Amino acid sequence: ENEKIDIAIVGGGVSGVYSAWKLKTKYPNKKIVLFEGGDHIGGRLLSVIPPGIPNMVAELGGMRILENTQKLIVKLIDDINEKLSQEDQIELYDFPVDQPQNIAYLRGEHLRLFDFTNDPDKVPYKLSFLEKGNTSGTIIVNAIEQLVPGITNTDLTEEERLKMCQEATFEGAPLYTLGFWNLLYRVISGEAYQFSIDSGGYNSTLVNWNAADAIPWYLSDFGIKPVYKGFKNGFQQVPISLANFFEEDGGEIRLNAKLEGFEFKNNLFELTIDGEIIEATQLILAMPRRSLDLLTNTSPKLQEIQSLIGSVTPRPLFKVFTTYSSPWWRNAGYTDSEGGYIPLQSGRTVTDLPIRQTYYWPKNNGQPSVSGESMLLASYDDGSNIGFWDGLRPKALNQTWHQYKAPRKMVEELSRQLKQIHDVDYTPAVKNASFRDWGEDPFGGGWNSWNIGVKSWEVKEKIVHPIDNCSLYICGEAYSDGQGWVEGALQTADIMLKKFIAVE
Amino acid sequence: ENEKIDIAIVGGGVSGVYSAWKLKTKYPNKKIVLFEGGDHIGGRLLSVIPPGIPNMVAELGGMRILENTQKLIVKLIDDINEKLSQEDQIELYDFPVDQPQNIAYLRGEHLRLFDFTNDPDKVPYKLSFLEKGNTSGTIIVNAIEQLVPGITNTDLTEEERLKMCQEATFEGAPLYTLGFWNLLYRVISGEAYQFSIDSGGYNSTLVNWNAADAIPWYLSDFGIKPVYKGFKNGFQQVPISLANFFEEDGGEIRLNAKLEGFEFKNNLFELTIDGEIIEATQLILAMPRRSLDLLTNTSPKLQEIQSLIGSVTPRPLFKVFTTYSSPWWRNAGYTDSEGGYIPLQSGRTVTDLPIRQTYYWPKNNGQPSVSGESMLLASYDDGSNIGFWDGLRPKALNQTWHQYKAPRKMVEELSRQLKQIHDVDYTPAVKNASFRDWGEDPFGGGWNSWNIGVKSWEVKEKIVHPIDNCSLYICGEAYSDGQGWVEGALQTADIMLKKFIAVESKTS
Amino acid sequence: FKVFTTYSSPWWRNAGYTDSEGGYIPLQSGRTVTDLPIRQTYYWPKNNGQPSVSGESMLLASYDDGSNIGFWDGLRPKALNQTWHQYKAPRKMVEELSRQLKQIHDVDYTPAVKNASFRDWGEDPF
Ligand SMILES: Cc1cc2nc3c(=O)[nH]c(=O)nc-3n(C[C@H](O)[C@H](O)[C@H](O)COP(=O)(O)OP(=O)(O)OC[C@H]3O[C@@H](n4cnc5c(N)ncnc54)[C@H](O)[C@@H]3O)c2cc1C
Ligand SMILES: Cc1cc2nc3c(=O)[nH]c(=O)nc-3n(C[C@H](O)[C@H](O)[C@H](O)COP(=O)(O)OP(=O)(O)OC[C@H]3O[C@@H](n4cnc5c(N)ncnc54)[C@H](O)[C@@H]3O)c2cc1C
Repeated sequence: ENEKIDIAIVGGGVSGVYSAWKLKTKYPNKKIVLFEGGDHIGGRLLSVIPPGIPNMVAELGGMRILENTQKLIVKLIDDINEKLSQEDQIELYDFPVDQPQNIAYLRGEHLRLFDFTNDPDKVPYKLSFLEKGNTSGTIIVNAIEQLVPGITNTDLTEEERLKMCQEATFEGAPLYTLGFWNLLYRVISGEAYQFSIDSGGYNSTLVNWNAADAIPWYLSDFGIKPVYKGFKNGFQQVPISLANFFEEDGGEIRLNAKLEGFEFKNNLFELTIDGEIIEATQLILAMPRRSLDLLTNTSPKLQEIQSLIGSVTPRPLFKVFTTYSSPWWRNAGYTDSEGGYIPLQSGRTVTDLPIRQTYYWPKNNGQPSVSGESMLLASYDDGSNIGFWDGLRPKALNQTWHQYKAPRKMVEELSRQLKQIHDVDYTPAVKNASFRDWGEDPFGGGWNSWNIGVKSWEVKEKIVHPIDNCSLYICGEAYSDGQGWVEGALQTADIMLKKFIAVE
Repeated sequence: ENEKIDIAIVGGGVSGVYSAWKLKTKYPNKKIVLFEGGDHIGGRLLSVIPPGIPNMVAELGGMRILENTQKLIVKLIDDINEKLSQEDQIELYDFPVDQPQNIAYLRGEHLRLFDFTNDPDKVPYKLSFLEKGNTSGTIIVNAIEQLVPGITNTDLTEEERLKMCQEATFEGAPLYTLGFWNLLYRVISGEAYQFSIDSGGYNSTLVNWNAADAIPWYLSDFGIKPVYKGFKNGFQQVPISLANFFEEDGGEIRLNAKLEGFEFKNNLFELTIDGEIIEATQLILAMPRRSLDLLTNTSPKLQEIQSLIGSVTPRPLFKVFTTYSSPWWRNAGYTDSEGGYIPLQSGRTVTDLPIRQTYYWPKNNGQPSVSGESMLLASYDDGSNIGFWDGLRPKALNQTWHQYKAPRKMVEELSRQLKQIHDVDYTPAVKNASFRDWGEDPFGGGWNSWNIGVKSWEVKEKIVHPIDNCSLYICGEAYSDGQGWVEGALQTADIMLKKFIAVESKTS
Repeated sequence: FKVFTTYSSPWWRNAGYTDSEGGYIPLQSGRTVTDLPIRQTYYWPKNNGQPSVSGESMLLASYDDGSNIGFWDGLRPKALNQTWHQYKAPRKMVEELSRQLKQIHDVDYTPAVKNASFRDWGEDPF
């Protein structure tokens, strides 16, 4: 006879373990089990210590927060830290991106980021009278101000801008019916759009997704002077700590426990897990769209809510890290007008090559690596660039570097491109390499974007509890206002928990 | 009791109707039914007459053949024409692409195609010492010669090149394990690659697909001086005529008959179509990968051959046509050094804008439209460009223009870009517009490409009859040597038919 | 100093150019020069004087004199009456020749060197 539990939570990412923790506190007498199909808690948070670099943490998934905007993740870090020992405290460090000396290897030209404003004739993009001599940030924020006048006023919050975008029209059409790429193309040159792709480092951010959602999202990060923090001991400590709390409080976690499908019979969820049936009175799916899509053929209730599930598009992201006996990139700085050497050593170098983005990985205190065993985020790339790298394939953390080891041919092509980007013919050998392709099942993407014609403000409220008189719940980054962020996952966990507590 | 037939053929594209025609001739006493889920025969061949232009045919799908290379489609046109009346004959016309006066609007600069070889300083790409002053064709063919020495020798056929690629290695690795984009990146600059994307008109052709398959495929079209023919009365006449022949010969066609799934029980195929079960002793799926993927959840036999089905990737293609009261583009030609005017009027203009490719649509005799109601293939685009157009959405032929009508906002953005491309502030209003997005189910793509690490020469022979002692057959463009072509669909139909005739009993 | 290298194909022929009428002019006979230590590279003729246009082919990779010889030297660790193998070139010398040949011909990839031989005529007793 079948195992019977009160609350089944499927998905061991941050929203799943956060939800488990909250629900066990709210309902201490309920039998709550969280099921993860993979071999570890964390989902798209994957923190690994590089071999030979005990004071670094490579972030194959999520790596930083906007501490000034993202109140939920900042508050959760405090909620975790008030329970952890002094030894275990989560500590943040300042996370650099655009230092002026960093390289932009664009259309075969070696630029420094300061060339974008200081030497427009050198920038090999035919930018217009208004665009010329500006960063991608400046060009896109100004484009957004032309499209939604008043939106870039710095006195407004993300929430006030999201509201303005919900009521805004463009040539008589509601913003939620229009595409971000379509609208940007009305106000910037094709060359400004390509410059913004290339030098901004991302293909997926400027795609034709929902303009009403894209505009406030863009303004709060990639626009107005984004300020970031990283995690001394890895972002993944957040979900690992919440899992630990849930288990201390009498919750149960099952790893290697894939939900294969579920039926709703006799006012119960019948979950098929490892060819066994488990009965639960409530089911919470803490998982993105692709994870819901994979369950749909064996889960009749998901077949009833296709238009809700289909309201976002998964956006693959790819990261690969490489390590070296020395930070050889530091030799690709320059000599200033007073004869002082300016080292290349922190933040991001960009390129239109498939590498797209290279980070000089900081020490766990935020300081640059100036000597000894050092690390690149060799490539952080999206869009059509992922196919290039894919074709070359043949307290405590809970995953090792070795479990994500990169294949040799992929590493050799990375080494070739890093050399062309930095304009050197010799670099010390790669010692270690790891990678993650977040386009892979069950994730479908690193982030998920609202589709054109969707009203996010309706879908996000509906999909947390999508069928009336049915104890089915959904949470995570995918159907949030904070897409591409842990903040988004916590936002929808909070909306879902509020509904769950009102109903059950 | 369930309806019982001998041969079920599912898919009313070229390979399906060709297979139906051949099999009914071979087995006149068998009950052969062809099922098409859509409302018409043709699949990715969709020919429509524009309103106001009775002497034109817009090709929303396939539009031309390489008459010198593609012996199967040339022979099929003869096989069709030897049965058609003089009135109905299929007639071909010469189909232009690169005229030297045509525009390349690249990185904000207005070029003519002759600038690529005549004025390299004007071409806004930082091409290397060896690349500079050349077309994309020249750069990529030379890259391919560096990668597989001897392959571009003009004495070789596509078949001899495919063989060389099967035995070739690159740095000790078999070619079939390597990616086309990865290898091109070893021999051309990033700027030459982007120049080849932009000016060559296509994103999907230069993706990281199987190098062993991509190289000979590239050489036979986009490389060595590609020469093309169009169809006076539409490519779609080919599958329509074969359907007609099949029915005259006693074959049956059911339209609006979507196969929902099939089971194999008691040595029969049980086909679920419109909530009815039909029994068939042989089942032929004349349909691409995505169509097989959509059947897989309700078809246990397809679940057994996932690695075969998964051996290609669908490649979306998008086309939208616009019409005007006059061919306004002809005013965007130039005055030669002797004061003669050179009109812009035939072949293709290219851009890095989302339009990507614009064709000055020929009359049904191949001649340019020089006055009166005229047509563009306004945009023929692929890769990330399709998302841009998609987000703006809110003898006889057998489909109308109006069934594919384009929405206003899509048309207004096309008009904006056409104006920027041609460097004009005014054009006469669009009268009519039609489009097709071939990324949509059940097609998944306009073409399908062999994946890296696949041995095409094994999969193409295996997948036509993928389970031993099981009368399941597959044909079409998707698992062919001629991907992106009617030729490929006929190639695998012929491989499939040969296997079918060797294996199967001729009885009822 | 002379050093010869062989390849499965005459890859240099791909470093010609397209003339003003669209005809390809192959790089395939005589000498390419440089101020790099290679100094002189010959596209080695067949025994009838005709260029090698396909199959196993050979460069006089470097024919160099003066201070250039020290650069190559520091990388060291009918019938005819001597064999190629008796003058075999060491790997590190060959890898540096390959690097320079690539920079000279403006290519990032060439098929691997199959065989290499050299002679330094500054040596005793000459
Ligand atoms: C490359 C990358 C960079 C990012 N950068 C940042 C950043 O810097 N800062 C930031 O804040 N955010 C970032 N993010 C986003 C952040 O990582 C995510 O938004 C968040 O981690 C997702 O949490 P979630 O609760 O939605 O679920 P997920 O993390 O998606 O977890 C869902 C879980 O459900 C499981 N599952 C699915 N189906 C089943 C099933 N049938 N049975 C059992 N288990 C199942 C999966 O195995 C998975 O573990 C990044 C993401 C990626 C990929
Ligand atoms: C934009 C575009 C441009 C092209 N250009 C050219 C060119 O110039 N020249 C050229 O030679 N080729 C060209 N091609 C390719 C050519 O059109 C195709 O390769 C060829 O027509 C495909 O034939 P097929 O037999 O594989 O089937 P398809 O045409 O793919 O037809 C398959 C059929 O199966 C049906 N089907 C699928 N699932 C089911 C089901 N469950 N039940 C019932 N029916 C089902 C579909 O409705 C469809 O009609 C082009 C393609 C496109 C899209």
